[PDB]
Amino acid sequence: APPIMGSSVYITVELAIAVLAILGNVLVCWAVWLNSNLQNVTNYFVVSLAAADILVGVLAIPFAITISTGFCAACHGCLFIACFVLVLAQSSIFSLLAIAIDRYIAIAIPLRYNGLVTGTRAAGIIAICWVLSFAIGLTPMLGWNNCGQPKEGKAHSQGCGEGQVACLFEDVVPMNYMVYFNFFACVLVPLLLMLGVYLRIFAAARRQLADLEDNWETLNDNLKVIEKADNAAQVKDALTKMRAAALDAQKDFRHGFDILVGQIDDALKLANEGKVKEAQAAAEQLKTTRNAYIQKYLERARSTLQKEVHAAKSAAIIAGLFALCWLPLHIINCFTFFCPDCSHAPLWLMYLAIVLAHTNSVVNPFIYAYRIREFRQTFRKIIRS
Ligand SMILES: CC(C)CCC[C@@H](C)[C@H]1CC[C@H]2[C@@H]3CC=C4C[C@@H](O)CC[C@]4(C)[C@H]3CC[C@]12C
Ligand SMILES: CC(C)CCC[C@@H](C)[C@H]1CC[C@H]2[C@@H]3CC=C4C[C@@H](O)CC[C@]4(C)[C@H]3CC[C@]12C
Ligand SMILES: CC(C)CCC[C@@H](C)[C@H]1CC[C@H]2[C@@H]3CC=C4C[C@@H](O)CC[C@]4(C)[C@H]3CC[C@]12C
Ligand SMILES: Nc1nc(-c2ccco2)nc2c1ccn2-c1ccncc1
Ligand SMILES: CCCCCCCC/C=C/CCCCCCCC(=O)O
Ligand SMILES: CCCCCCCC/C=C/CCCCCCCC(=O)O
Ligand SMILES: CCCCCCCC/C=C\CCCCCCCC(=O)O
Ligand code: NA
Repeated sequence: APPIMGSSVYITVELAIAVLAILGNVLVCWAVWLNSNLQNVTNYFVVSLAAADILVGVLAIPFAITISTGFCAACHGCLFIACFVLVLAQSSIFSLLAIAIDRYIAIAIPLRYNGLVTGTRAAGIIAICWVLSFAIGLTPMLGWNNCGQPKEGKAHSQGCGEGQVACLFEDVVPMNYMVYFNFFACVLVPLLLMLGVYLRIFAAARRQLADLEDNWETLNDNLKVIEKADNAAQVKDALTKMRAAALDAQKDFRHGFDILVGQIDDALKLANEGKVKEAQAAAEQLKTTRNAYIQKYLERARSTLQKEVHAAKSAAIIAGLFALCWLPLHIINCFTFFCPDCSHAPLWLMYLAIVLAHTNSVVNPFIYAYRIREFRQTFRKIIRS
């Protein structure tokens, strides 16, 4: 069949993806620029990720369309157009890992987060990560390439000049680089590290939510212990544990905890004097403080943790969708490399895996719109105005 037919389908789909990747990701950048509620460290990595996706539309897709022709090119110029997408994928990986780490610092050490993670430090990390992405993605230009063993028969058949090759990705980029270096070391290891970080985020949230409920149950159980106590010593023992728990949870809400600790201290002083009935009556006053302050604190803390779980799930879905979209091309590369007795994956499947990898540059704006109210409302305001 005339090659122009299948190539026309591939090219049209690539151009459609390029348009959507540019539109959605420009909208993400626009939202962060205009809305100060979206201007935080986490979202500077989101913008770095959107910038890599805009460049997939502006540059990697025009380069992929050019490469699909197998046009004659100077081998090192061919390597640049073949490898530029690896720089963007590597930058995306560093941005995804930075977002996971940022979310883990936020849940594990919230009191130290604002002092540790600043916009100035994030901007430096983004700059370093872009430099490292160029070094990793363009490692073939440094000499790990097939330019020293050109396919001269293919170059002659196409009328290529001296020092030129038919510019085809698998002719110039070594598969040992694609599998061991690019895939195993630079993609799979960071994705497994991201998986580890997300597991730790969810475990930390689960433990912190369980600790909020345990402290609330302990306060209520100890009030009953005091109510059913048969002497001042049993009231004292229960108030001693309550005072320690109140101080541990204190590490309008500050006023509430001041009242709580004070009321426990009043009851404890009475219990130390052998005044069981007066100590039990003083301990009953803790219910007023629990109802007016402590319950509100517990609800607000639980709500905050639930918002962090929801935000970490949104971030993990984007990392998982990056893995889903890119794994097929990497897995095909593993078959090409490790199974030389296997027929190469057919050209239609190679085009499909490339298109799927490109589609990853369209999806993040949709995940933000569906899962993040602040993005959704800002997108609505930009589109309306
Ligand atoms: C700021 C942005 C938009 C600049 C983009 C510049 C791009 C399009 C340029 C920079 C380097 C260029 C390549 C350098 C060398 C060669 C080898 C030649 O035999 C065929 C063209 C080819 C493969 C060029 C294609 C276009 C190219 C990739
Ligand atoms: C990431 C998730 C969705 C899993 C994706 C698995 C894909 C990439 C797998 C599943 C079955 C695989 C194919 C199974 C058999 C062959 C025949 C062999 O001669 C070339 C590779 C080829 C054609 C494989 C390419 C990769 C393949 C298509
Ligand atoms: C956690 C998961 C997603 C990590 C990725 C798993 C990858 C590395 C696995 C999944 C399936 C595997 C392939 C399954 C079958 C074959 C055919 C064999 O003749 C050579 C190895 C090869 C080609 C394997 C290479 C490694 C492979 C591609
Ligand atoms: N086998 C291939 N693998 C890859 C690739 C990128 C990341 C993981 O695998 N890209 C490929 C091919 C064959 C063609 N291309 C490609 C690369 C860049 N521009 C167009 C096509
Ligand atoms: C080859 C073309 C150029 C490739 C590199 C492009 C890099 C673009 C990066 C932009 C992301 C910026 C995100 C915001 C950083 C923090 C802002 C700040 O706090 O000052
Ligand atoms: C989540 C990642 C899952 C990855 C699954 C990868 C695909 C697994 C299937 C492997 C089947 C390989 C069959 C190769 C047959 C070649 C036969 C031959 O030509 O000699
Ligand atoms: C938004 C600006 C950047 C996008 C520009 C898009 C340009 C058009 C798309 C494809 C690149 C051109 C492909 C050239 C193939 C040359 C093939 C050959 O020489 O045989
Ligand atoms: Na990306």
